Amino acid sequence: GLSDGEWQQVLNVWGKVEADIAGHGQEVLIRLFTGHPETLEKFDKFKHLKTEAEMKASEDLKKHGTVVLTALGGILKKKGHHEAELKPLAQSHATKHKIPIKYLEFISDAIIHVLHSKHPGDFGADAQGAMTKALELFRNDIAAKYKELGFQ
Ligand code: HEM
Ligand SMILES: O=N[O-]
Ligand SMILES: O=N[O-]
Ligand SMILES: O=N[O-]
Ligand SMILES: O=N[O-]
Repeated sequence: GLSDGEWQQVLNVWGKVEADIAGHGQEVLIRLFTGHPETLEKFDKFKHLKTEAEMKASEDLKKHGTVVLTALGGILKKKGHHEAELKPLAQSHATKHKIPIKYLEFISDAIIHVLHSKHPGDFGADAQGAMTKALELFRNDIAAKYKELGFQ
């Protein structure tokens, strides 16, 4: 797990996201979709987005970005005690949305990139370490639920 000190760093970094949740959420999804176009295909409601300009101009994409990072934020503030919060998301993403765990790796990497891009020089080595650990814990606990469900 993470140390108390590491959790404190995670939640300090998260303060950056909370100041502009829509903007961070939008950039995370754009980074995901542009780096990994196969991920766009999992969203019927974003499939029409044929260019990054269209992605940037999509108010619904920003809306979903807010939904996604709000959910993640709630999970992070549980500091690993997130079974109840994580369970339903693991279940919907495996069973309904059919999201391979690899795509959760992609979006985790996208979050790290967006933090550096929006806050260059203000996302320190210790902070990256802590946030990376938190995202790995999140992914690992989702993966356990995926295995329960036999989802690949
Ligand atoms: C930080 C990781 C993620 C979080 C916190 C997250 C969160 C959410 C939430 C809260 C919802 C709405 C409720 C639900 O259906 O469970 C949702 C819907 C959805 N998610 Fe995710 N998600 C994540 C990663 C991903 C990834 C990587 C993909 C695909 C590559 C994905 C695909 C979808 C799809 C297709 C929906 C349904 C969208 C709609 O039609 O309205 N999710 N997600
Ligand atoms: O504190 N990590 O679960
Ligand atoms: O929990 N202090 O590393
Ligand atoms: O954007 N992930 O639902
Ligand atoms: O209507 N089920 O998303």
